[PDB]
Amino acid sequence: SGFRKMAFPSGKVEGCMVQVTCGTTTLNGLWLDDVVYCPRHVICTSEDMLNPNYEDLLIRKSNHNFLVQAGNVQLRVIGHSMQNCVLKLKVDTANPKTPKYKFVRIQPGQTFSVLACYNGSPSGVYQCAMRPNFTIKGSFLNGSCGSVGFNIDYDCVSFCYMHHMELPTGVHAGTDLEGNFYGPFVDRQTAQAAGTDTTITVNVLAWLYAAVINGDRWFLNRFTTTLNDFNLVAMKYNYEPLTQDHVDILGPLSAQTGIAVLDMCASLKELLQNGMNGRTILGSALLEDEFTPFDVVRQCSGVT
Amino acid sequence: SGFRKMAFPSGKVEGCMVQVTCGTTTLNGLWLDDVVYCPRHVICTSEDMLNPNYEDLLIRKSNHNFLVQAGNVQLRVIGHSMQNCVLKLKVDTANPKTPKYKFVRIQPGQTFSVLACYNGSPSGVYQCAMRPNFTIKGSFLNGSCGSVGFNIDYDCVSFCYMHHMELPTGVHAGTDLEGNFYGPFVDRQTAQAAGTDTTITVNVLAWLYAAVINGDRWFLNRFTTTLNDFNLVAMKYNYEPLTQDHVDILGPLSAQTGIAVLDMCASLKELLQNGMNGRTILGSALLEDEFTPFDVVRQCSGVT
Ligand SMILES: C#CCCCNC(=O)C[C@H](Cc1ccc(F)cc1)NC(=O)[C@@H](Cc1ccc(Cl)cc1Cl)NC(=O)[C@H](N)Cc1ccccc1C#N
Ligand SMILES: C#CCCCNC(=O)C[C@H](Cc1ccc(F)cc1)NC(=O)[C@@H](Cc1ccc(Cl)cc1Cl)NC(=O)[C@H](N)Cc1ccccc1C#N
Repeated sequence: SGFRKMAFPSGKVEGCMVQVTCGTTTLNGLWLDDVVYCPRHVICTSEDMLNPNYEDLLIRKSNHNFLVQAGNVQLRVIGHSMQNCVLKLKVDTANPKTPKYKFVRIQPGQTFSVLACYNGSPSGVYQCAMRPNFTIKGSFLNGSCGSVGFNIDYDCVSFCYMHHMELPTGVHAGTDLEGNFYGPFVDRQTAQAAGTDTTITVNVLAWLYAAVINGDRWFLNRFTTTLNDFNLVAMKYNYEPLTQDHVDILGPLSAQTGIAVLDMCASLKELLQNGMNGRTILGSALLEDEFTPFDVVRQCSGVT
Repeated sequence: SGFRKMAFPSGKVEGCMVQVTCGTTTLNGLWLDDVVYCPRHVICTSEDMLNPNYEDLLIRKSNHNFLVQAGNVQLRVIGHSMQNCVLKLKVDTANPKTPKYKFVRIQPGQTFSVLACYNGSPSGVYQCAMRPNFTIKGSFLNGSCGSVGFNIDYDCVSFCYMHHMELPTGVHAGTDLEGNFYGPFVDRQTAQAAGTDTTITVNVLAWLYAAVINGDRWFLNRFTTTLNDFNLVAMKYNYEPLTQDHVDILGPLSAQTGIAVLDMCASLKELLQNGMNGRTILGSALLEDEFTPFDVVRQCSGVT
């Protein structure tokens, strides 16, 4: 029993973190086989960051302008290329700690673990969701750029995020591992705004199912609702519309608890309309939306 | 910027997790140099668990009654001993992945990371505090026994917890790595109750300092209070008394924000008396008490 924000074990990713230096700028890189992946703004100065032309800045660099450190051992760069917003540095040594891995680009509402690093050295691990507005509410200080997000599936590491920048609101924006930003953002030091966020409805429902699995039932009721009437309420409270694909994803948890999805929607609706009234759910005084249906199944038991 | 429940990177501990089997009972073990550490109730049957005599049960066992698996490779047990509530199994192979490490017994209110494992295989990582009543609010399923809690300091792994059991309330109890339980608990399948818990005052204050560091100020006020008048309020709301050692621990955060400790106590008092009134602090609708002063400094920047 119990329910915690749980990250994947980070060891397979720890053995891939390196430090990349170009001029005075240092950030983190990801070392897989013989290629090091990092944000391309490592090739920028403070002046270049205002409005950079990266093709221009990179053509002015050679392999020896880049310093790669793995532990204390320095790696030799034998080639370099740019792919979207990530820099690829070919090195002379294949990383012997390279896990089985894939690059995947995730959908808003999916979760992943972040291994926050500074100067190539892992400092901590936490759980994140990709918000509907394509930012993440991370914990990142200067020098965290190049930290990656990932999921693990049977010793295959699926990398899905690389950290690039913090926006004026304090939230964070980055790319997939092929350098494509999540959301409309671009890698220049201009003030960019995220669109207004919404609550990840399917995740709030998964977490309500987690609460039932752990014996929390005070919020349930006998009422049920329709998909359409619930979505009217969702709109009113800035919740993502609930799709039928989302109803179907919640199937396993619905069956394991006996509570039909649209039955749980009536409880959420009532929770949205009446608040918690001082009570808590799984130790929280607000509705949590950074657990997917998959996260709940993985962490919870197969029996209530 | 940002503030997350952050665990230590788990890789150094991942390379130490093994599976220990005795009869039909399997749980997790910790493999350091040539010794495997695990809960002693691995030598129990379902019948033995009601009221075991462990010296009796262990004298009836030989080395070959214990199966140790590291990955798929089986380890050979060449000796065994009991120390308090942990079993020590000597094996023929020193763990080549043994980190620099120490065993430490922590105080209530301190935090640590848990690497939850099943059948010797790590499944996830999360942050925990030792509650004042010497339980932890973990996330543990059957088979998690032997999972360990740890802190990391400059590549030294300080192990401080081994998981043994879940109590009727759903919270969890375990030992230090020398087998001494935290709290009054014993390792038999009787219904034991934890004492009533209290809120970790010094940690709530550290977290309020975290909020200021991240630009959250709506809860501050101009009032200050005395240590004695605050402790009257603490008692009323089931908060640990605040000691002078605790005031002094909060020194660095006080200086970095300019807010004196007893100044922050007046804000906490007002928060305790008036509630949040719908607002949140670092994304939470209640006062968080599982971040130590040290956790806040480690995760936050040196400048507000
Ligand atoms: C609550 C709350 C808000 C608190 C105040 N928040 C900030 O002051 C962060 C601040 C906000 C901001 C945004 C646009 C601006 F015009 C001016 C300022 N963001 C940065 O200064 C950007 C500027 C930048 C560099 C490079 C590129 Cl490609 C894009 C961008 Cl936007 N620096 C970084 O993101 C570092 N790579 C990494 C870094 C540095 C410093 C602090 C954190 C990080 C991280 N992580
Ligand atoms: C909300 C809420 C509460 C929900 C209901 N909670 C439970 O049903 C857990 C249940 C509560 C309980 C306590 C005392 C009893 F008399 C009877 C039952 N606890 C267990 O069944 C103990 C019994 C036990 C075994 C060995 C020793 Cl040494 C001591 C103890 Cl007490 N089993 C374990 O702790 C496994 N080692 C590991 C394990 C098994 C199953 C589930 C979780 C775990 C873990 N982690």
